[PDB]
Amino acid sequence: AELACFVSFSLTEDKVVWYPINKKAVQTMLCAKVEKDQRSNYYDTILYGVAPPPEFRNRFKTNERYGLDYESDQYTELVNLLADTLNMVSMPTEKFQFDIVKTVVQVRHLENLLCRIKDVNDILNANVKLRVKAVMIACNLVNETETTPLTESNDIVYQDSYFTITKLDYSNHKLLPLMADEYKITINTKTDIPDRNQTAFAAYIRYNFNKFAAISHGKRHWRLVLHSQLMSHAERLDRKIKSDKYDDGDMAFVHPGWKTCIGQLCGGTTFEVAKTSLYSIKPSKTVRTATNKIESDLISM
Amino acid sequence: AELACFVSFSLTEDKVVWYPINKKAVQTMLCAKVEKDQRSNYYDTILYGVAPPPEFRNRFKTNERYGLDYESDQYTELVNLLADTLNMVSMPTEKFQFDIVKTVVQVRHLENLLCRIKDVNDILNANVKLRVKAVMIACNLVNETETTPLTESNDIVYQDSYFTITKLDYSNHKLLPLMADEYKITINTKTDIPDRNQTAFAAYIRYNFNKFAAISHGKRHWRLVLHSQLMSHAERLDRKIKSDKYDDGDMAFVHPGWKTCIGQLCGGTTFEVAKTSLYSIKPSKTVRTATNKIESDLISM
Amino acid sequence: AELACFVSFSLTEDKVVWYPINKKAVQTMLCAKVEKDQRSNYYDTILYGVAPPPEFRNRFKTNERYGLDYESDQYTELVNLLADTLNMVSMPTEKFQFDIVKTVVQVRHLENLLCRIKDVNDILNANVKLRVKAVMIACNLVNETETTPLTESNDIVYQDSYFTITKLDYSNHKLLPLMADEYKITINTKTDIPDRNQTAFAAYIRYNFNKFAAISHGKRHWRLVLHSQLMSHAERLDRKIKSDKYDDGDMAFVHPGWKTCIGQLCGGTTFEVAKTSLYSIKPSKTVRTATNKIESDLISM
Amino acid sequence: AELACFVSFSLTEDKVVWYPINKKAVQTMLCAKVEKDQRSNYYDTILYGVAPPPEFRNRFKTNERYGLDYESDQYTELVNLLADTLNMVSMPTEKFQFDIVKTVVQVRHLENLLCRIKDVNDILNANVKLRVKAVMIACNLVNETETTPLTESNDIVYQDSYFTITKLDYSNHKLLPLMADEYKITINTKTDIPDRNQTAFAAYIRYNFNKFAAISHGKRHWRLVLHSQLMSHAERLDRKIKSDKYDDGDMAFVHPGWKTCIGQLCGGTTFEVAKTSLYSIKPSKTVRTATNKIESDLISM
Amino acid sequence: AELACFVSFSLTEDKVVWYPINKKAVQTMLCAKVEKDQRSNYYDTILYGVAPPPEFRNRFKTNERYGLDYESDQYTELVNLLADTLNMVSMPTEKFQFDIVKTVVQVRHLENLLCRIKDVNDILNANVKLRVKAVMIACNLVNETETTPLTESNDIVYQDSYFTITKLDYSNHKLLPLMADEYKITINTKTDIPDRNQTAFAAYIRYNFNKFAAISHGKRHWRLVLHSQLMSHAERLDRKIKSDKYDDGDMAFVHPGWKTCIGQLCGGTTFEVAKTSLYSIKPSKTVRTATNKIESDLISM
Amino acid sequence: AELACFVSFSLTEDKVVWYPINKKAVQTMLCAKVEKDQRSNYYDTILYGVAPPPEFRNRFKTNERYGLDYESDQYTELVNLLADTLNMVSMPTEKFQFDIVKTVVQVRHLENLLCRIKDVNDILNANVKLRVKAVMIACNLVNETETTPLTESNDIVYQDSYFTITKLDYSNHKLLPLMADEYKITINTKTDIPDRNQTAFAAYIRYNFNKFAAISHGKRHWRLVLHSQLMSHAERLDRKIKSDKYDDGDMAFVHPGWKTCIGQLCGGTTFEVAKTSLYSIKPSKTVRTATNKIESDLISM
Repeated sequence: AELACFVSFSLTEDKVVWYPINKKAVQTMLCAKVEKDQRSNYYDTILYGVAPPPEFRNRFKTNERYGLDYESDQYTELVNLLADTLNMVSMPTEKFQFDIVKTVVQVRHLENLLCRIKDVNDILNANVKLRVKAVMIACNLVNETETTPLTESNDIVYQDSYFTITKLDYSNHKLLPLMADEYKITINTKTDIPDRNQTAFAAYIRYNFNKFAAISHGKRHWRLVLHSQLMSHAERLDRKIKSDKYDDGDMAFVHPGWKTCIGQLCGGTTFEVAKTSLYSIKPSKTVRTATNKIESDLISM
Repeated sequence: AELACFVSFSLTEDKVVWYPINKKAVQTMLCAKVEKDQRSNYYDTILYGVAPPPEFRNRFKTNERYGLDYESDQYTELVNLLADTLNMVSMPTEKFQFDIVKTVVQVRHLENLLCRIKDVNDILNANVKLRVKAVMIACNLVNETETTPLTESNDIVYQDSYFTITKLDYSNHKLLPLMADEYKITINTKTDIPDRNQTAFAAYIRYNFNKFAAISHGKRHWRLVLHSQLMSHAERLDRKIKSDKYDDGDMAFVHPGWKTCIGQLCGGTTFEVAKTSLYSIKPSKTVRTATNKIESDLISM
Repeated sequence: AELACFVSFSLTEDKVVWYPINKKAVQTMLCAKVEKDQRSNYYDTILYGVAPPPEFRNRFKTNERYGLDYESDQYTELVNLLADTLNMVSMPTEKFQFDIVKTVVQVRHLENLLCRIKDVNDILNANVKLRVKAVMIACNLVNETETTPLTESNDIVYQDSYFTITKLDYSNHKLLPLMADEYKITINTKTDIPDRNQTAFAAYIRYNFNKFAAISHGKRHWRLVLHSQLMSHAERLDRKIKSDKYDDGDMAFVHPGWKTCIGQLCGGTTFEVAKTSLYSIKPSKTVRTATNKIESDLISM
Repeated sequence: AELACFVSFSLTEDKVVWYPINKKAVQTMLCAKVEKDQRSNYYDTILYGVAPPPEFRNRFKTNERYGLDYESDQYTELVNLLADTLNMVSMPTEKFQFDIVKTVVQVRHLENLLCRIKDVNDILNANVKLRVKAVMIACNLVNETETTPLTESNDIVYQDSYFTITKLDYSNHKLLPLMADEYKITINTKTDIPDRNQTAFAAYIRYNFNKFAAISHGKRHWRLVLHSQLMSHAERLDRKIKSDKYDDGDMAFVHPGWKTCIGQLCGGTTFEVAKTSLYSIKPSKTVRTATNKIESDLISM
Repeated sequence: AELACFVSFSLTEDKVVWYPINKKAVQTMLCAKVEKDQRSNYYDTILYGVAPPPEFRNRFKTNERYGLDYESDQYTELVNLLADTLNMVSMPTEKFQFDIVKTVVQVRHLENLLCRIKDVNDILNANVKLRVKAVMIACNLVNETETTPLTESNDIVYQDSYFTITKLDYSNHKLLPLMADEYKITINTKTDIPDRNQTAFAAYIRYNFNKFAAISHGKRHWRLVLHSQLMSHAERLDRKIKSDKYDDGDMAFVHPGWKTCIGQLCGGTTFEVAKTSLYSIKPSKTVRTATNKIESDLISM
Repeated sequence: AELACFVSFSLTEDKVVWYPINKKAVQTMLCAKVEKDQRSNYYDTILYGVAPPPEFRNRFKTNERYGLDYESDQYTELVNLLADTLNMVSMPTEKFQFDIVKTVVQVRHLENLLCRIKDVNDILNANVKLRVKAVMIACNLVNETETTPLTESNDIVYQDSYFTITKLDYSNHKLLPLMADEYKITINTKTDIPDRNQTAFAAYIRYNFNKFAAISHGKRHWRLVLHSQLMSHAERLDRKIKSDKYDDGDMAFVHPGWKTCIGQLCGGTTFEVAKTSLYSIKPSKTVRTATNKIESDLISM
C-alpha cells in the first residue's frame, strides 16, 4: 500500500506535520461520490478528517476485495506508528514533495515491527531511535541494512555470533493476512564473516531448513523460502529488475540455482530461459559434506 | 505400567470378568498400611473397590514422582476401555493365568487409541472388532501386526497407497506426558510392496523428514526418530537382544546404519563395535538421486 | 431434627409409603397460622404438599435462627434419600407407629452419606443394600454396628487391615455447618482384633493425632476428638447415663482417661468426681515406647 | 541459582548499575550457538538485551529439565526486585568484583518475600529499607539475623513476645515449585529469652508440631521439618560444613538428636557415624513434662 | 387476547384437536396482505403453520404497540399449555362451536399458572386433573369456583385453615407486564366459614394490608387492591353490570364501601350516586377493636 | 465495637495521628499469645503493624462467634474513613486521653455512611466537612443533631419540607449483618415545625407505615420500628437510662405508648411496670381522623 493509505500531511508550519487516518474516514471515502479529476487528492470526510485519495481505494478491503483490513485495531496502531515516526523524522517543508505519499511500503513488515515495538522486552520498545530506523527501512523511505536489531520480526529461532534467523509468520497478521512458511536471515553487524562461520551456518541451514532455499533480493539480508516457491520469488525479482531503467553478499549459504538464475537476469537473459537454473545447480560438495557431518555427529555423540 | 494398574478381575463366571480401577481406590491403597506378605495382592479398599497390588505403587504419580496421572479424567477412560475390551475377548476362566495381570502395557499408545476411539470420524469409533484388536496390540496381549487401521494415532501426515505416516505427539498426554518428536509408518495391508513404491517412499521421507531415521523394533511397522536419538533406540533394542534366555521387513526406506548395526547385534557383535555402523553407513544413491529429484520437481512445477 | 422434618407418610397401601417434604412446603407452614390443637400434626400446605408438624419449626433455619438450611439443594437430596430408603425397608402398615416420625436423625452424618452416595467410585453409589443399612444406622432406626463399609465418610486418612480412619469435616456442610475438628475410627469387620494390631494402631494415632483422644459413645466405633473437647463429650455421655428410667470394645487405643472416667460413671460416681481421671491417667508405656519408636524409625529409614 | 541468572550489570558510571533479565533473552540464549570460551560471559541477545551466561543454562527449566520457571510472571517480579534492590544498595564500581554475580541466592526465600512485599498490610510493602535488608539476606549477600520483620514468609501461625512461627509453603511457588511441610521460627528481636519462655515455647512446639523437629543451620533462626526429613537436612549440613576450608543459640527447643549429630560433625566425625544420634537422643524430661502439662490443661480447664 | 391468539384447531377426528401457534406464524401473518373478506379466518402461513385471524393483530406487541410479547419463550409455553389442556378436555367435534375461539382469555392469570406448573414443588406440576381445571378457569371456559388449589399464584403470603393469600405480581411477566400491586384471597374449601374465623381474617388483613380493600367481582374469591384503585374496579364492575341484555360470598372481610356500593348498582342506582358509599362507609367496630388488639398483642408477647 | 478495634494512634507529633488497622494484624492478634497484664495495650504484630488490644478480641468474628467481619473489604473502608476523619479533626496531643479509643461506635451507622460517602451523587461524596460531621456523630464522639444531610442512610422513601424518611437496611451490610425492618425520620433543619405539618406527617406515617411505631432514644431524630419490637427497644432504653448516674421533641408522630412508658422510666418506675403502657395507650383521635382522611381521599379522588 502507498504511504497515503496511512497518513495525511500539512505544510503550514516549517516542518512537515503528519497525521493518522482512521477507519471511519476510509469508510466514508470509499462510499462518497468524487469527481474524477479529484481522485488524486486526499479526500475530506468533514466528520472524520482527511482520508486516502480515491486513487488508492483499491488497496482497502471490501466485502468482496482483498486488501488492508483498515477496520482492524492493527490499522490504528500502524497509522499512529507512522505519523509519529514521520513527524519525528521532521522533514523540512521547503523540500517536501507530494509524490512521497505514493511510496509503496511493506505492510506486513511494519505489522511485525508493531509486535516488536509493543513487546516489553524488545529493545525497540524503548529505543526511539532504532524504532525510527526500523520503520524508515520498512517504509522503503531509506536505504539501510536490515541488520538484526532492525529486522521486522523478533521470533528468534537461531542465533550465533554472526547471524540471526527470525520466523516470519503472517498467518495471524490482522492487516494483510497471509499463509507462507518464511524465515529471515539477518547479520548481527557489518563485520566480515569468515568462510569458517559461513560454511558452518550454510551446513546448519541445509539440515534444519532443508526444504527452504536462502535467497536475496539484493539487499544485505536473506529470506528462507520453500523450494516450491523459488520459481515465484524469481518471477517477482524479474519484474523488479525490469524496472530499474544487486549485492547478495556472496554468502556461502545462498541457493546456487537462485544465485545463477538472477545472475543471468541481470545480464539481459529472459526469465523463461533463466528460470531453468533454479533447479539445475547442485549444492557445493563442501556444504553437502558439512551437512552430512552435522547429521552423523548428532547420531554419533 | 502393568495391566493390574488399570483392571482387577473375577473368576466366578464362565469367562473372566474384568473391572475398572478408580482413582480413589488407588489414592487409598497408596496411603494404606499393608504387610509385606500382601504387597503383591490386589488391595481391597473397602470403600472404593479394588486397588492395584501395592507392589506397583512405583508406577503412579506422586507429589514428587513421575507416574500415571491416575487423578486424570483420562485414567477413568483408559480404565474403562481396558475392562470393556478384556471382557469382550471373553477369555476362559479355566485357562486364566494371574500372570497376564503383570503384562506391561503401552500406556501412551493406549492414550492415543482413546483419542481415535472418541473421534466420531474414526473407524474405531463404531467398529468394535477393530477397536478390540488395536487395544489388544497396544496391551502386548497379541502378536498381530500393527497395520494402519490399528495404529495408535489419527494424525495423518502422509498417505500413499501402501504406507501411512501418523504423528506421535505425547507432549499433550494427560497420563504420561513426553516430549519425544516421533512419527509412525505403518503399512495399510500385509501385501507385498513393490520396490518402485518402497523407493519412492524412501525418497519421500528423506526430503520431508530429513532430521529423522525410520527404524524398526522388529515388527512390521516403523518409527521416525531424531538422529540425535538413533543411539538410544539402538541401545534399547540391544538390551532387548540380551534377554534371550527381528523382521525389519527389509524395507528400502529403513535407515541403513540401523539396518546393519542391528544386523551385527543379531550375529553376536558387541554394541561397542556395531554402534559405529549407525552413522558410518550412507544411503543408496538411487535414493539420494530420488530425493534431489523431489526437490527439483518441487522447484519447477 | 426429627425424621418428620424430612418425610411424611401414607398408610393406604400394604406397606408404609413415605414422601419427600419440599422447601416451599416448609416455607409455607412456617408462615401459616395454626391453632394450638394442631401444631403436632403434619401440616397441609395445599399448594406444596405436606409440611412438617409446626411443633418442629424450631429445627429450621430462620433469618435469625440456626437450623436446617432447608432452602439448600442438599435438603432436597436428603429428603429424597430418606423417602427412597424408608420405602425399601417396606415396613408393614399394620405395625406402623407414628412415633417413628419423632426419631431424632443424625443430620450431619446423613449429609456425609449423601456425598458417599453421589460418588461414583464409592460402593454406596451402586450397592443399594449397603446404602439402606448405612442410612438406617444414620437415622437411629437400627441397632447395627457402624462398620467401615457403612461409615458416614469417604475421606480415608488411614487404613491398615483392621481399622480405617475417616475425616469428619462439617465445616462445609450446607445443612448444619460446624467447625468441630474430628475423625472417625471404624473396624472393617466385627472380627476379633489381635492385640499386636490394637497396640500398633494405638501407637499409630498417638504420633499422627497427638492432639486427639479416641473415645467411644458405647458402640463399636470411635471418634478422635480434641483434648480441648474431651470434657464436653464426657458430659454428654453423662447426661445420657442419666436418662436410664456401654461397649468400649475395650480397645487398646481408647483414651485411658476416658476409659476409666466412663467406668466410674457406670458404677455410680458423680461427674464431679470422675471428670478428674480424664486428664489424670497416663497411657501405657508399651504405647509410649511404641510411639517413640515410630518417630525414631521415621527419622532413619 | 546464581545472581547472574536474574540480573546483568554496567560499570560505566561511578556506581554499579544493575538491570533485569527477561524471559525472552533467557529463551534466545538457551537456543543460541555460543563458542565454549565465551560461556562465562553474559550473552547478548541483540533483540532482548543481556542474558545470563550459558555457563548457567542448567538453572533454567526446559521441556525436560527442572529449574527456574523463567517464563513465570514471578520471574519478572523477582528480576525487578533484585535490580532495584541492588542499584539502591549502590555499590562503588572501583570495588566491583565479577564473581559476585556467581553468588548463589535463595530463590524460594526471595519468592516468598515478593508475596510479603506485594502485600498491602505487610510492613515490607512500604519499608524500603527493611525490604532491602530482607532481600540482601535472601541473596546471601550479607550476614544479618533473619529476625521476624525480615523473615521470608508472613503466614503467621504462632506468635508470642519472643518468637514467631511462619508457614513456608512452596507448593504454589510459581518459580521453583516444591512440596515439603516446613515452618520457620524467628526471634522477634535480639533480646535474651528467659529459660521460662524458652521452655514454654519448647512445650508448645512439641504439642502443636509433634511431627517436626526444630533445627538450625547455624544462623539465628530455626526451621521445623518432618522427622522423616532430619536425615536429609543433616546430610546437607554435612557437605556445607565440609566446605568451610555454628551457633544454634542453645535454644531449649532445638531437637536433641540434631544438636548432638551436628556437634559431632563439627568435630571431624564422619556423617555415616553421626547420623545415628538423630534418632538416639530422648527429649529432656523438663520438656516432656511441660508437654504433658499443656495436654491435660487443655483436657482439664 | 382471544383463545385464537394461541391455538388453532382441526375437526377431522372424533374429538376436537388443538394446535400451538408459533411466533414465526404470527410474525408472518402480521406482515401478510390479507383481503378484508378473510381477516376473520385463521391465516395459513404456509411455511410456519396456522397464524391467528388477522382480525386480532391488535392483541400482539409491535415496535410501537403494547401487546402479547409473542416473541417471548413464555408465549411458546402458554401456547403449548393451552393446546395440551384443550386436547384433554376432548370436547366432541359434533358439538364444537367456532365461537369458543373468540373467548377472551386471562393472559396474566395463565402466565402465573405456567410458573405454578413448572414448579416441581407445586401440585400442578404432577397433578394433571387439577392443572386442567385451573387452566380452564383461567380461560373462562368453565364456571368452577377458583378455590386455593387452583389459584393463579404460588406466592403464599398467608394461610390459616380457611383462607390463603397469594401475591399477584405482574411486574415481571414476559407476556403482558404490569405494575398493579395486588394479592388474591381464595378459600381452601367451599365449606361454610365460621364467623369467628371470618372476623379474625378481617382483622388480620386490616393490620397486614391496611392500604388495601378486599373486593369481589362476583365469584367466591377476592382481590386486595389499593384504595387508590377502589374506584376503577368499581367502575369496571359497573360497565359489566351494564351489559345485561353477584355472590359477594357475603364475607365479613369484604370492604364495606364496596359491599354496599355494589349493592346499590344491582338495585338500579347510578354510579354517580353509589360511587360515594365506597369511601363513606366505616368498617365494623368489632373489626377495628379486633385489629387494634393485633397491634397490641404484637407489642407485648 | 470500641474505636480501638478500627484505629491505633501516635503521640510523637503535636497533633494526634491516627492509623488504620488491617485484617491481617487483627488475625495475627487473635492467635498470638499475650500475657494478661498486657491485653489492654494495642498489640504489635511486627509484620502487620498495630492491632486492637486483646481486651477487645470479643468484638471480632471467628469461625464460631458473631462480630465484625474484619476480613470484609468494608472493614478496610471503615478503617480508613475513620483514620482520615480523625487525623483531619486534628486533636492536640497535650489533651489526648487514652480512654477515647474505648469509645463505642455505631458500626452499622458508619457502614451506611460509607455507602453515602462512596455514592457519586450523595453530597457527602464531596463535602469533606459534612462527612466529618456525619462520622463524628456516628462515632459517638460529638453531640450534634443527626439532621438529614448527616443521616446514616440515603435511601430516601419520603420527603416533604420538614422531614425525611430513610430506609435502614442492614440485611446486606458486610460488617455486622442484621435483619430488621427499620426506617429513620430526620428533620431537614432545626426550624420549628407547625402542628399543621406535624399532624399531617403523623397521619402519613400511620397510613404508609402502620406496622411501625415512631420512637426516639432522646436525640432529635426518630426510628420507625415494628410493633413487635417496641418491647425490646424499650428494654434497651432502660439499661441506658440506668447508666446516666431526654428530648423526644414532643413531635406529634411519636408513639404514645412509648412516650408514656419512657416518661415513667425517667421517673424511677421499674421497667416491669412501665412496659405495660407500650400497648395501653390509644392514638389521639386527631391523628386517627387525619389517617382515615388520607384513605378515603385516596379512594375518592
